[PDB]
Amino acid sequence: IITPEKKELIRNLISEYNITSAKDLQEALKDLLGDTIQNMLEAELDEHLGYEKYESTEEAKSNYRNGYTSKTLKSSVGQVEIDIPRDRNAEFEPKIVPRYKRDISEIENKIIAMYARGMSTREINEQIQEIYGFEVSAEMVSKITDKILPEIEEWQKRPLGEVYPIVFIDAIHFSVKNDGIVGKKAVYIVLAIDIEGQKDVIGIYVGENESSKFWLSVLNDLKNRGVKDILILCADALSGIKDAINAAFPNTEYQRCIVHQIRNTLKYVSDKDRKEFARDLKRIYTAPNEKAGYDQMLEVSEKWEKKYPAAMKSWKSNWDVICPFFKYSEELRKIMYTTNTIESLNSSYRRINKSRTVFPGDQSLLKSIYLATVKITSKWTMRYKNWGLILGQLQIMFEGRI
Amino acid sequence: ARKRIITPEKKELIRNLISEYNITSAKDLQEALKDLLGDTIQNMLEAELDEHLGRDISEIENKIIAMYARGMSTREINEQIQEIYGFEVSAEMVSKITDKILPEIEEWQKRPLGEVYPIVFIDAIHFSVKNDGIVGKKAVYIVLAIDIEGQKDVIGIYVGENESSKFWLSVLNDLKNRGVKDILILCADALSGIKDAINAAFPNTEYQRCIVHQIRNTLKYVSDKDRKEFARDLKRIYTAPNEKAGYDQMLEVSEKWEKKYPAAMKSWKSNWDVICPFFKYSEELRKIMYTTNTIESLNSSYRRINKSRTVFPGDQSLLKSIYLATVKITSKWTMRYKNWGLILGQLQIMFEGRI
DNA sequence: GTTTACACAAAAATATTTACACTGCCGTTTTCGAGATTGTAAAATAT
DNA sequence: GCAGTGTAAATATTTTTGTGTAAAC
DNA sequence: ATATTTTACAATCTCGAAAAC
Repeated sequence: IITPEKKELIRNLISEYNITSAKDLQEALKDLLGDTIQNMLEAELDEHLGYEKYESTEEAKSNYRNGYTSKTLKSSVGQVEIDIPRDRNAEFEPKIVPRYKRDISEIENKIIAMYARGMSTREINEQIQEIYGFEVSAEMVSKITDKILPEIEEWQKRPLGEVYPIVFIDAIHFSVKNDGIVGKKAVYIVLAIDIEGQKDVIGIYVGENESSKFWLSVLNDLKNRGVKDILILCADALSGIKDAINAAFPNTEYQRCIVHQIRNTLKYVSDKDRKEFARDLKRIYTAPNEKAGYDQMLEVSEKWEKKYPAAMKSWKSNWDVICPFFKYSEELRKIMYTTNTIESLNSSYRRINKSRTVFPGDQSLLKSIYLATVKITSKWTMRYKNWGLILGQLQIMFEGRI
Repeated sequence: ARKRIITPEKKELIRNLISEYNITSAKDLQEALKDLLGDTIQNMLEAELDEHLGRDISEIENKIIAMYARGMSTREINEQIQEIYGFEVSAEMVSKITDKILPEIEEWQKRPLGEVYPIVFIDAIHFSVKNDGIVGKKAVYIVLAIDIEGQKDVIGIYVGENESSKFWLSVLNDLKNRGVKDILILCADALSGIKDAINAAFPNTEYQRCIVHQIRNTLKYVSDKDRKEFARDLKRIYTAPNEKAGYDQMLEVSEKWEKKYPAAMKSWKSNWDVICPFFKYSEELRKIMYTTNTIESLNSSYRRINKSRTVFPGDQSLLKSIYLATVKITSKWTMRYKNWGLILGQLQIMFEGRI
């Protein structure tokens, strides 16, 4: 309190609105808000209709002002009862409060943020009832979160770059209702690295289970958003990726995603033999050449086949596709296989969808994944390290490309 | 007060502020009220802790308690309260607001209990807290029983720093002082002095090792890929019709899984003789026994309330937090069980005079 | 007279239930990425 | 088995609107 | 001439989540 005018106003308020004790101050703030809204509405009515309170009109008019209504509003202070009459001919639109609005839009964004951070619709209802006094149903949360569908439709069709050096495709499965039955559907997330060294999600796609055409529709969409050339594409073995990648971007060299390979093989090992097993596995892909990597593969397979025999079978079966990973440099392959690039997104999505399991509709799952995606990408404004050297090696490998 | 007609001398106080703050929308007035009243509310609340020598309370303090109930840190509560009022929340402030509910928790921990409870579970969770300026590890034990009416109200909470038989006996005697005479079933993980105090207080009470902790502690050793089959085998372990068939299924799964996880089934084979056999009760009770997701729900909530990495010093703050977290849920899962009549009939047939 | 104020049906526009068609077997410590507060001296300011 | 879920459809709950008359001027 | 503030300058400390025991 440094303003003398506002301090005199505060004194007039405390001596005028009968401030008594702690139980009375909240009711006094509520009635203060109500009376301020009443004064503003009376001013707006006298300015719009023009006729003052019992003022001798100069001309003979046929219109009048009469009515009685009670609008039980609610705001940040809590539910507030108020009442302001209307005009006779039912022609008066209050601008401070709309003709049917009863809430405060300053908290709608916070409701959206609460839904995005992981809280459920009923949990948001409980919290709002606890801290804000008034009740907001779960269907109100659903309407609030539906009110941002055009924002998602606009986000998924934004202008992209020209050439992306590395782009990963990651599949994550969830439970959704379709055609009246709950099933397990996979939503795919495309995460690319920009030539500036930045990292950001390109797009999200749900449905059209394991179709070669669907992948092309994704790739063509990438083209329609303005993509011309992809150098590296890391993706787990799926139905129509490898087929469609040659149909859309034949110059794109394709490699099987290594971040899923290292994670999927540790599913067979125990919770205690994970530090050592990873260490040896780390030497499998940090080998200088492909023959050294194959030899380390044989060594670790023979070492851990006694306890976990089915762990290295996937490596031995797919090593032919794992081969094109030893072409890239160490500083670039490290960026390729690092856990924070892909596993962080999956862990965050699982951490936000731990409560929500059975999404009623693909729209709800898309909305949830989009909100989680924005909440994570809001923190990826950092550049990569040693990006100049990586870009030099990339231009050396792919001449005339970047 | 049939109408909202007030003294018309407030129009000056309304108009001066509405013309100074340039209030063209409700947002302007809403952001102005907090700026004008935050310091006032802060300077008024800083005197409530001094008004006492050191009956509900104000609504703002109830809101702060509700915020502290969800498991929010002081910074989260500070942001949440600046979004409305605009002032900051200190450690002494939240400490006083939590201390103001000391009579309620002290009367709840001294609340008169029932007489005979058919089934009682006890779950222990350990945390690290600062006390008297030293960091230590204290264990809080929660006793949750189901009454003969079929309800599942929480019985009590007790914190200590010792797995000693003396403390356990003192807890049981405290429960006796609360007016309990007979407990029929006691579900508890293997601890140091459990069986000693159980035989000292209720020797006729049949005591069995809690199976929900056994399946959780045994599945911790298996891998993330060989967990579905291992779970299926354990399901065949505890869904067996008789106790000997269950013993045979346990031997089978042990001999099958000793090649990959030798130390996983060792606890089962080691403790099957002394506490494992729960197979006297019927399946209508055995299902509720091995599916009691309420204990794990409470434990998961307690883990979710651990946003404060180390709890605020002194045992009183952790006790307050655990009490409010337990009450906020138990006030809404006080509903009846299903097919409880059959279980009660089986219990009265098994325990004729209710021992 | 002039103008408002007000109880009541009737209509319009939201907020809350209801139903649904299913899902769900989980730690402790280390490290990390920032955020907040302030150490710390010293550079500018002044009682 | 008990506890959750996000939203389509369906109620339930206000607000607001037609007044025909009583009050404030 | 010294005492006071605030301010660069980070510097340290602290603190809320993913990662790894």
